[PDB]
Amino acid sequence: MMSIAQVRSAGSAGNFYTDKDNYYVLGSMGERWAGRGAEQLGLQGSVDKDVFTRLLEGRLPDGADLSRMQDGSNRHRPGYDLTFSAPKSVSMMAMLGGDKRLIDAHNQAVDFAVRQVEALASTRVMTQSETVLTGNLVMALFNHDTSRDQEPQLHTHAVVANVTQHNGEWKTLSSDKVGKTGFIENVYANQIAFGRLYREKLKEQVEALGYETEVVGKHGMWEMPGVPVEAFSGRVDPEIKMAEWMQTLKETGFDIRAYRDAADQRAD
Ligand SMILES: [Mg+2]
Repeated sequence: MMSIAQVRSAGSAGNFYTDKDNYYVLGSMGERWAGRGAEQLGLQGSVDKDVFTRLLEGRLPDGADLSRMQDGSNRHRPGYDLTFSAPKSVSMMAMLGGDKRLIDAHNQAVDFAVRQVEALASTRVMTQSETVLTGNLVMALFNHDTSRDQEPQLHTHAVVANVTQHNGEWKTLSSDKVGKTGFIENVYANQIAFGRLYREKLKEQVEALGYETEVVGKHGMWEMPGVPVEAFSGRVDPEIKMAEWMQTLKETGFDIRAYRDAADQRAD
């Protein structure tokens, strides 16, 4: 699925989205920019914490500045956090099964979704105020491993900077409580499709890897047949959590190595 939340605040977000703890299992962030708006800014590859924060503050590298300092605070909304999560079976197989391919898959899927999300990118202008599309967003996608559940959760944080290039000028993103014509309003009104779109592209890449899938919930919600999913349901130091995880799995008798070869053969 794809959770939707508003970023707390430059500093706040900065350290959070990169706190190595949120990704100790993975060992890496995987952070890369995204969006026509990001490539249009020369932003490519890894993410510079500072660039990211300034970006959240509303200061682009382009030189444009949408920050509105008012007695210490900034009245410029940072952006929106789109979190795409991977089915327990996969998150597990990806981080505890030693099959990095599944992580790549996860990424690719998010990318395939994030675009469609980008398409809805809009801005406001009057003539009366109206919402005109743009087709671009600036983004920073980070990968985290655990969840509030303290369970493996290969999930990416698609942080959409609250800026959009329209007619040259960098204006803020379309907001509109009323007519729900705002970019974010359309995001809310497509969460299932986009969450499904992300899962759809993943169930295809995984199956091409030789893995099978099964429906477990509505709108798609599937899981990899046979993964001890349940051994991580019903509910410090990252390292202590890792070991725990490793231990909890060995005490299931699942044959990670075999389940893998099982697939390698089934496709190849
Ligand atoms: Mg997180």
